[PDB]
Amino acid sequence: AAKDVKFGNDARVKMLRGVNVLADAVKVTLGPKGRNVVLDKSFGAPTITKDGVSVAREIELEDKFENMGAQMVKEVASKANDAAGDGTTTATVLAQAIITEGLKAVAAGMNPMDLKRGIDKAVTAAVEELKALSVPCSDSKAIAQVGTISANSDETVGKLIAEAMDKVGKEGVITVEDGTGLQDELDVVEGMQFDRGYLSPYFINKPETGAVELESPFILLADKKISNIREMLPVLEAVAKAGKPLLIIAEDVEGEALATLVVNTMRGIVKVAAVKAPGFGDRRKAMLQDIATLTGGTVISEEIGMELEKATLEDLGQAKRVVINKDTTTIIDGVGEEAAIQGRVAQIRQQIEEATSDYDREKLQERVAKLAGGVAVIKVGAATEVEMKEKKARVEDALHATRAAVEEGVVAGGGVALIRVASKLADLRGQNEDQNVGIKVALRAMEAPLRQIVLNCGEEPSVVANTVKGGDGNYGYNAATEEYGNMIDMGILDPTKVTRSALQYAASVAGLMITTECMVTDLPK
Amino acid sequence: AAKDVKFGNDARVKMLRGVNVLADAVKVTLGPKGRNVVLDKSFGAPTITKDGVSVAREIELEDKFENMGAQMVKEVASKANDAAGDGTTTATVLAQAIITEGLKAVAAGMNPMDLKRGIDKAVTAAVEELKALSVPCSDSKAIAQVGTISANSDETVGKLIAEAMDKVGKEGVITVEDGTGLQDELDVVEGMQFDRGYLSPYFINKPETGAVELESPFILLADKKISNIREMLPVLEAVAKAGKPLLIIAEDVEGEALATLVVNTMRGIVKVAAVKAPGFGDRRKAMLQDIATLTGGTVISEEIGMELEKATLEDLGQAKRVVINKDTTTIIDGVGEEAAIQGRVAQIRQQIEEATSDYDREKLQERVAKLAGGVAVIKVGAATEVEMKEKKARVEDALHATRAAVEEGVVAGGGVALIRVASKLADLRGQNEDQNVGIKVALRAMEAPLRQIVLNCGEEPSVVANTVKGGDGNYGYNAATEEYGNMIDMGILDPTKVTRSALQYAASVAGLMITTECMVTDLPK
Amino acid sequence: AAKDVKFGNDARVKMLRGVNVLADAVKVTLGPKGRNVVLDKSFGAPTITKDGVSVAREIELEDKFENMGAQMVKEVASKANDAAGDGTTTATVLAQAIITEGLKAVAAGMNPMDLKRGIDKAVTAAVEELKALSVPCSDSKAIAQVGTISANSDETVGKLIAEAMDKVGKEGVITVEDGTGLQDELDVVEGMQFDRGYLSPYFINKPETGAVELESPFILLADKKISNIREMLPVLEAVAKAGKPLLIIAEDVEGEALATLVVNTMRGIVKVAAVKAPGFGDRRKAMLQDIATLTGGTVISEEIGMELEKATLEDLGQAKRVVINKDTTTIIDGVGEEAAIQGRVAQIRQQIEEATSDYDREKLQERVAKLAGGVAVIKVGAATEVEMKEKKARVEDALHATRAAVEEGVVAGGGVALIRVASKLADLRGQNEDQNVGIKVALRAMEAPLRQIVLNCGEEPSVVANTVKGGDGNYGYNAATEEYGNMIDMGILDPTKVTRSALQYAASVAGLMITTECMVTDLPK
Ligand SMILES: Nc1ncnc2c1ncn2[C@@H]1O[C@H](COP(=O)(O)OP(=O)(O)O)[C@@H](O)[C@H]1O
Ligand SMILES: Nc1ncnc2c1ncn2[C@@H]1O[C@H](COP(=O)(O)OP(=O)(O)O)[C@@H](O)[C@H]1O
Ligand SMILES: Nc1ncnc2c1ncn2[C@@H]1O[C@H](COP(=O)(O)OP(=O)(O)O)[C@@H](O)[C@H]1O
Ligand SMILES: [K+]
Ligand SMILES: [K+]
Ligand SMILES: [K+]
Ligand SMILES: [Mg+2]
Ligand SMILES: [Mg+2]
Ligand SMILES: [Mg+2]
Repeated sequence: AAKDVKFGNDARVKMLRGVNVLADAVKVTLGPKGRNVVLDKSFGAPTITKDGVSVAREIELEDKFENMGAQMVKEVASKANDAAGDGTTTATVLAQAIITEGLKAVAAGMNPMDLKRGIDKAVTAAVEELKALSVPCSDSKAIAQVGTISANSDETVGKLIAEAMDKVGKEGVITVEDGTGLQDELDVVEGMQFDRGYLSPYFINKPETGAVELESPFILLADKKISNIREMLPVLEAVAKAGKPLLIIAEDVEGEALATLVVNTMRGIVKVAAVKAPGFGDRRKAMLQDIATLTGGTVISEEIGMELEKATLEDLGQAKRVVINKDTTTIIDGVGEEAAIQGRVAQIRQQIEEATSDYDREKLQERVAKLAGGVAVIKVGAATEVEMKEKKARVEDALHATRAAVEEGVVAGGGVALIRVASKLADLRGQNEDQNVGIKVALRAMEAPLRQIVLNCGEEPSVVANTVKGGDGNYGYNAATEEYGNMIDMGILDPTKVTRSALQYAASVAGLMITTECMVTDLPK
Repeated sequence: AAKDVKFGNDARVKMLRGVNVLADAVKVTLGPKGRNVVLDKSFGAPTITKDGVSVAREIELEDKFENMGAQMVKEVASKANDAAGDGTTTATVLAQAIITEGLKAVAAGMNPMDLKRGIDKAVTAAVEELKALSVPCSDSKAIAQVGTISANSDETVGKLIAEAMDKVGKEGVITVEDGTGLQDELDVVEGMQFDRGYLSPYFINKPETGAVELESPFILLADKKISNIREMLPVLEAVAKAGKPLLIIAEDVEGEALATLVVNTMRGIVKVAAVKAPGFGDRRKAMLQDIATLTGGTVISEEIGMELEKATLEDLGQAKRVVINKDTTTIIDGVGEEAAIQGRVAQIRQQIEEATSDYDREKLQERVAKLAGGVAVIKVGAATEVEMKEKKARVEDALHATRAAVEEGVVAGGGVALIRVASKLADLRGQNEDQNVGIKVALRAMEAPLRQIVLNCGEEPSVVANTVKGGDGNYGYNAATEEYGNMIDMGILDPTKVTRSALQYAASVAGLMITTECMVTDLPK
Repeated sequence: AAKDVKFGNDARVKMLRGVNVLADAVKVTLGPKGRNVVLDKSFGAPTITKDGVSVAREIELEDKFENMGAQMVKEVASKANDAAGDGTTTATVLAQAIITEGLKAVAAGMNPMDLKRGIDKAVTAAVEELKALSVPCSDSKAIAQVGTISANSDETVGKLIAEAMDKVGKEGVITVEDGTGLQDELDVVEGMQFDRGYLSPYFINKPETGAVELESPFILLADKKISNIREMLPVLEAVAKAGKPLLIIAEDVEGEALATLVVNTMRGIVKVAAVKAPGFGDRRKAMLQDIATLTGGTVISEEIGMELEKATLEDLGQAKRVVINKDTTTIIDGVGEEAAIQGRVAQIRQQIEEATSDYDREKLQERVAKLAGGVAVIKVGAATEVEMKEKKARVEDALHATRAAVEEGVVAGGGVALIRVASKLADLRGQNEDQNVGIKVALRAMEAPLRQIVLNCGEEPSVVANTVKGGDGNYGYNAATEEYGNMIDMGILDPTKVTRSALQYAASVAGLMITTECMVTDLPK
């Protein structure tokens, strides 16, 4: 259709309008005392919320240019959260401020690339300063403590995290599940976690966690591309009985087979999940055979001349639970017999011993760790169902943030480590006087998280940031209690990965936003 | 229906509005440091691009005549890229400059024909100057260097290309495929490349490459016109089993059979591709018999009285891989047995010895080249899949640019070769005061590529081109590094074919652009 | 429904508006250097053309009456082209000019019949002078020269055409077909050409030629009216096998059978062509029997009482090729055996010897000439198929123009012959001052073809016509090469039939609407 074409600043003004609408509706919730937003529903009582994510998801703009600006900020804030694990509203504040400063520098008629260079060098130096302020969180004590902070001072969650850390390793596979009574059960079973997510988005059945969860599902151990549903009618019909789900793990499942499987899923005939087989080429068949060994199934490949029409449930591997994430399929307690798994582990271990290549050594180490270390199974015990589910979700959140704490340490939260970075980087100067202003674009806009936190708390952002500036290291301000101090002591920590990803993605979107010289959109007809 | 009939410069101005919208949205991305253009998507995250082609694709104008000008200029820029292999945004800039100058010359009330003559003679002399400055790139070292430069300083791609042309000749068939692990495998198999593409656009299944690729496909060696589906149904039914594709290599497939095949394709019943038999008349059946020999098939001709109703899989030829381009079907590793290949090669070599006509002699040489020279197969190996695919794409791009470099040599890139040409053609005069203007219309577009490149780089284009002029030969200005020097020294090269085709098609669109005295289009109701 | 009734000059102004729009869009392309017309397309790059016919075709006007004027002026231009063989733009210019001044004179109030009389007498004297100026092209030398000139300096085409007239006679049936290699093959086979075209437009399978072409077709030799499909189903079922088309050469086919056959054609079940039997009454039966003997078929007539239900392929006649034009069906190499053809020729020859009526004997000579002279087959040989097709098209064009030259001689081309005629007819006086103005209206438009040719060539029409007038006989001006001289020397020839038909049809349409005093159209709701 006919396109509405814009160039440079006419794009930038409306994109920044989208930026500012999104961030203004979002940031009113930043911090422990965020303000209320009443997001309408088509019927009945609406929802009053104090979270930036919730308001952000309900922000849409009828104008396409403002919509593009809002979306490009929203997706990059999501990127910051994803590489971060937290700080979506913090990342939104960072993004809006840095983007606004960069664009307003641009609209003066001044070089976009020099602003991008200055902001980039500022954010690199800020990452360096945050890393210097980063105190590592690697031992089990700091793991549990950060698990409490991320779980809102919930100590039992930190204990479960550390116990899984000790059982399957901190890099090991950890899953938290439903319990039976009031007892929290953590145990290690023969499992795996290979980086292969759902092939089609319609296979997800649990919106609460956003992962594919199946109870006693058969897994399709097919080492070939799936091209005809006719290969699946016997298998699908066999799975249809007894009310048990099916997992598809294969080289690839083509379009019509995916469509038929998805149709069978919403229509309630057969519940089936499809993910790609881990690895590719030579490694894919080996890892699929490892999956078969851990799950007690048979790999179906055209190399052995095995056809999917002549595929029964025995060839399909079986597990107690299989968890499929966005890009990860975790098979928990595969019914593959223990001695079979251990014999496969030993065989690939002699493969390690015969591995004369460093890449072969590393891939075989990964394979043995995944096949033998198993998965950490956490069961949530509670009196009723709701508290069980909510504490499971809290365990998930604390695990996610503690993983970032392990990866990169923690810094004093509440934006005060960012105030440290602003205080420490007052000396940064760029290759151009245009680059210099780009540096202070990232610097002042990085004390903005604390400032919006305190503003939402109803207190004064400026005196808080200034008093933190008077302090040093991890000295800061407790916004919930409206009291200053070092928030290592008063338990306000943001993992260094969180803030680093937030600032880096704010810089990335700002730099992409600076050098935007043309715009195209559809006509609003 | 009712038509919008216009004339002359009233057409030309809407033409030029289309030209200028296209070029303004496109050229902001020209050069190594192109600026960001954010292309709207109807949903979610928009697309931020720094490539002129991507922006040109999303340029549409609601008015009929502006979209008319934009479409013909976009098409001619595509022409320049196709006869060029690169410089799509460069060709767009050149076309915009020459088109605008010629149209503004016409609207003054002065003859289109003499502008055509002057522009044509200027562009001929400019091609002459570019050829004179062109340094041949035909030895292996310059081939590798140019493939490296076009592959963005990637030597291994150029080395694979050089090995492929060492194995099958530089005129031989070079193909790149997926590998198993991380190794680059180069080998030669029994295959051919005949200039016959897909019969219908809906047979393409890989939008990334825009070619029809099938794994172990059966080919329909029918030396007859295809008119009734009743001849085709048994073949399609036989192909339906085992999930293998089908290729149709015949004289012609009529509308209804092709439509039925296309229906089968999107319905997913049978994946079938149809291509025309190479050659025509007497040579077509001989080349089809060669295809059968290399694919181990049987030619089905009405001359021998063979019908497609009685056509089984045995009569169909088989190859490991068959690649169908836009106008080229390349058979790779046809199962036609090697001794059969050598026997057919010996027979056609005897025909070479018995060839008494130069046309028949050259047809026999091209047939022996296709049959026995084989195809060069380059496998791209990588640790993962995404980098595997991007390395394959970079190999394709370096192949495309290196082929042009071999064909016509290379010139100092960055737009400085055209600056050389413009400086050397300051002496050119036309046969008229008007024809002098036509020359200056063509000549002044020469610095425009460099100038847009440097402007997009955020730097000044003017004394850049001026210092290029002060320099000699290949001296110029490095745009990405913001430095001066020599392209042959600092490695910014553009094939002579690229720039020659860009300039020639800019001239051609200018000539058609100038001399148009009437319009027809539908009413905008 | 309600009608919009209009009278006289208010009709003539809408006439002339359509006339002038059509011709102004058409004539910008007249001559060897016609200007471009970018016919804006619905999608993609628009169509750029330098032909008056092409611009004429897409000239449609939203108002009923302006489109009306465009419609009959386009009609008359096509009429002059068809009765001419060339000069669609010349006819358009002449029609527009004579219509314009005739309609203006009528709107001035001067008599319609006297304007018509003066214009008619001017144009008949113009035809007289053009005939006097026409130099005949009857010799094989002039035939070859005219074929070369009309084929744009191609002597090989002229030689092939001359050989065709030398082998089958210039009144014989000449058809050009596809070649096998590079050899131009001329041969004679057994066929007739009878002035009977396809019954329905939907049977045409070659839009490029606008004639129904069938390869080895069965022909239905039914000497009866076809009203019920129930007689036609068995014939269609028999023809459907082996993928061969059917020709219906019958007395009459009513609506139901024809519609069923047409539906069968677009549905792609059976390709069917229907042609009326040549002649009427008694002669139709004899000519159908001649066709049967030519194709080895059997006449199916109700007089013998044989029906189409029991009509098999044996009763159907067979020919190697049957060409069905708009009002002509040419059967080429009918499989009717040569001795049968010669026996029928001898029988019709003795009928000639027994003929006692001049009309009867003339029909007898027509029958013997068509049956025994056969059809001439010319094969176009070329290295590639596309150049083969364009050479075949140029052969057809040179054939038509040479036939026109043989029919009415040749005149000095470039539009100088009408200049000669206008110079010679300056003395022509009418029966009235109105008829003198009627004479002057046709006289002045004579130089308009040359003037438009030279204008589009970018040169000076006035000085060209002046130097033509200063010269004598065939002295003129080369518009493409920008040179004066004798047109016979520079090989610029137009058939006298072309210009005569153009001017005569221009006068016809002008005088027709000159005498128009009422007009009705439908309301534009
Ligand atoms: N009591 C507190 N004092 C100071 N800062 C706090 C306090 N509680 C939370 N914060 C800070 O506020 C931020 C939380 O903001 P929030 O509204 O949760 O946005 P998001 O959901 O995107 O993280 C964290 O980065 C944290 O450092
Ligand atoms: N470092 C550099 N210095 C000077 N010129 C460069 C440099 N890098 C690329 N170029 C020039 O920029 C052009 C690339 O422009 P590009 O954006 O790719 O347009 P297109 O896609 O139409 O080729 C090339 O012709 C090359 O000569
Ligand atoms: N070199 C030339 N010099 C003068 N007249 C020419 C030359 N070439 C072609 N012509 C004239 O131009 C006319 C061609 O017009 P054309 O565009 O074919 O109109 P149409 O399609 O209606 O015949 C011919 O009648 C011929 O007399
Ligand atoms: K909050
Ligand atoms: K670029
Ligand atoms: K023309
Ligand atoms: Mg948070
Ligand atoms: Mg390029
Ligand atoms: Mg003509």
